[PDB]
Amino acid sequence: LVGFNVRADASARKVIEAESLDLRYYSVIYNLIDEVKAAMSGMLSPELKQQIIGLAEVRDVFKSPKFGAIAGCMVTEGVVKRHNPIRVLRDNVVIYEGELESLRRFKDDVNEVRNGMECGIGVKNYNDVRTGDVIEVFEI
RNA sequence: AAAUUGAAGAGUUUGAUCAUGGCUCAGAUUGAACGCUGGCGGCAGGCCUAACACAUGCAAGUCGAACGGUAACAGGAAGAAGCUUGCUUCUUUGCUGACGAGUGGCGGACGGGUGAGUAAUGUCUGGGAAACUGCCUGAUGGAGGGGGAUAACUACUGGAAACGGUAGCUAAUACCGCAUAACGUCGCAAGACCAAAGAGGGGGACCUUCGGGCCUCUUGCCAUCGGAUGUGCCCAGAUGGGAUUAGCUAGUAGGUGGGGUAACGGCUCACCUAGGCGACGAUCCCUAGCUGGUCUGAGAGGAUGACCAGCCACACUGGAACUGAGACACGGUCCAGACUCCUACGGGAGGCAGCAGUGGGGAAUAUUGCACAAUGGGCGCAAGCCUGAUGCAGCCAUGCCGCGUGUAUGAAGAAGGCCUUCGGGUUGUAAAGUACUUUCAGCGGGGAGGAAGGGAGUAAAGUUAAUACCUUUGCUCAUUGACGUUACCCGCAGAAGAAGCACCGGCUAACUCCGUGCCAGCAGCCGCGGUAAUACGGAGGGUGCAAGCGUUAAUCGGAAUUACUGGGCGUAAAGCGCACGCAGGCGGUUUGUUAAGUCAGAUGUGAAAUCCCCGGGCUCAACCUGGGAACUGCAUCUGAUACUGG
RNA sequence: AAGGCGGCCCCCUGGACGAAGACUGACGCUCAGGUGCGAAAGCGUGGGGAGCAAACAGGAUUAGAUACCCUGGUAGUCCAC
RNA sequence: GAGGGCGCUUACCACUUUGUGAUUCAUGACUGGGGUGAAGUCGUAACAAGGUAACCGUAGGGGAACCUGCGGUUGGAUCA
RNA sequence: CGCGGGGUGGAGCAGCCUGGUAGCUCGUCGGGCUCAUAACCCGAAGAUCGUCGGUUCAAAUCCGGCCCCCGCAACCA
Repeated sequence: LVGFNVRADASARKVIEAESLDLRYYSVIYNLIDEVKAAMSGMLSPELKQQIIGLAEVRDVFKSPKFGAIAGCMVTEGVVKRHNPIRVLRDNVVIYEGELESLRRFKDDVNEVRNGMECGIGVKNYNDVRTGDVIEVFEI
């Protein structure tokens, strides 16, 4: 609720103060035209990645009851993290996408795995694990 | 003579019926809104919502006959000059007609606004006793002799403003002693004690210190007892709902005494008693200003409390008192709160629920108008001044009432439209044509009443020394209307500028075609819509209203559907599963008594307006108005004693 | 009084009705609130438990059959408070 | 001197503050049942003796209407 | 090398420690009921009882191997 020039009425204050709202008055139109745009710019929710945190290739799949699969991995570059989103692609095209639920090496279940260290991975809603594909994890 | 001498039912449950029972309609009414439409006038009505907030103007002043007075403007004047020698401009001085600022008096407690608060320091009805009461009024007397101040003003000074600080100085009907003092207050009495003010108009001998004395009348001042009006106080009844609120109460209820008020009083305080209220509804909770009356109803009732009038309460919110006869003050003061405005930043200012007007809220409610001419209020001896009271005007079809938007003639009855079995029917005497009228609107011309008074003179009476003055009453002269372009009357032009809205299936007055096809849509209730739809939508025709017509909202009616008048509970809604029983309601029969209930009569009161009856006035009507009747009620007294109660 | 009460015997006890006459002298009727009673099922403690039978199990029927029918069977049905 | 004013002081009391209760209005993730809909799915519980007479109270059970037990009612057809 | 429970007819079971012609369900094919179908009812088909050796009168049921299915167990990252 904006005005070029306005004051709040006695009956107006009661409503604005009660429910959650915003009262902002602007002397000039330029300060207004800028912030409305600002409101709009914020509205946007784009994730374009998005730099990769780590890239890993999976080999020798294993079976798990909970996630349905565990794909053995070897990190070639970067560091793999738990809650950071991943992009699963085969032959340069993305077969599947998601966010990691469990990162586990052996029975350790460490939250982080560096490059050139044996690593393990599993995710829900991923049916088919094939060798030769590479999983790309990226921070946001 | 008359003055409540008045009362309707319909649709819808079923295949059909009767009953039961709700829903719905015809009616009146409205401070209305919205939709379509819209010519004039008279009278009325107009923020129902936000007791929301308010810019600006205006809404409370007035008296020079209380007072010192001049600063404005107006004259006048010794004396300056305008001097063109009677015309004059300015320097002066309140000399006076007046009058800014000031003291003083009376009014700012009325008039006007609102309904927040209040189920009672309210209202209504009817009564009480302990009181005050300006202005106006009757009665009887005073009105003597003094004193110290002060605003204005002057000088110095602080502030942006609001508004101040010093010291001077002065008047009075400002203020205070002193005297006087009862048919006054206190007191059994003896006694004791209390007030005040002048100001004007005119004038005969008489005269001064030329101010006046003195003469006279008007007016104001003081006291006391009254009248009238106003107000305070007390008691009884009535005046909303709720028990899904049953207990409430320490100034509480009373007593004594002191204090207190204008006055009675736990009004207040001390002490004492332990009461007081409550199921006949206390306490608590919700809501609300009360009435006359208004709307509805045959009535009894139901609903309601704008406009008019009476009472109350409030004045931004909470609290407080000061002044005053009156206020705990609507445009006063003080404090606190909320809020707003001004500021030179240090400080100031204000309160529309007065009249217009603005923002806001809302479906919705008007012009920042004219005039004090009339009625009425404040001040004044008056003249007069003030009066958003009031009288008027503007806006809105908001309502009521009136009138117009033409009258008469006009036929095979045209054209067009609509229906039709293509014969004709209809729109329809409707239109055109023909004469004719001119309300209203337009335009010119004329012209009541609302005006009574007040002003100069005059004359007579009462006054008085007086023909003055004063006051009353006659006379003449010249005058006073905001509305206003008034009402109304005459003239001119031409039918000329003036008709829309809803409805037509039954209830319910009004029927057909085409389009659509369980769609689009209608619908107060039943219920319409799938190929003939009088129910949708258009058309033609018709019905009902008419400057309105419909829709919505709203009260009562019909509703005997809360049934007092005036209903029900076996099977329709409704007998507690049964009994005992307090309170309560009701109670057999005789006598006497009582006389509360009940009945009778008398008296007072029941405001006016409204309603109703018969009249009167605006061309009629609405509207205004005279008189009556009515207010079915309350209270006091006196009776009656059958019935109820004791 | 209603709920309800049934073999036989005794004990304690309430009410109803009739006959006759005496006594009291309106002591009456109704009853919001209050109090008491109140089938069956159900609840608590402890008893009791033949028959019946919610639940539950099994056998059948049926398209299904958490039922109706059958074989069993716990609470309960019985006693005291 | 008397008397007054100011100041101080005491009483009453508005705003205000603190603690804890009561009550009422609005609103709340979610959840319960209720009402209303042209047509949907499952069955068929009631109306006939409705194919196990129904209903009332109660208790237990079950997708659902319901079923079952106990007592009560007739507002049960047939009685041959 | 590593646990569980099973192998009977087309499919799933019962017959088990209680060793003497293997019966009970769904399907299969017929028959019956109906106007007809579903449903239901009468019925017949259908077997080295996994496969062997042991053991015995006769062992479905008796033991142990070969072997298979399921069970969780596991490919437990």
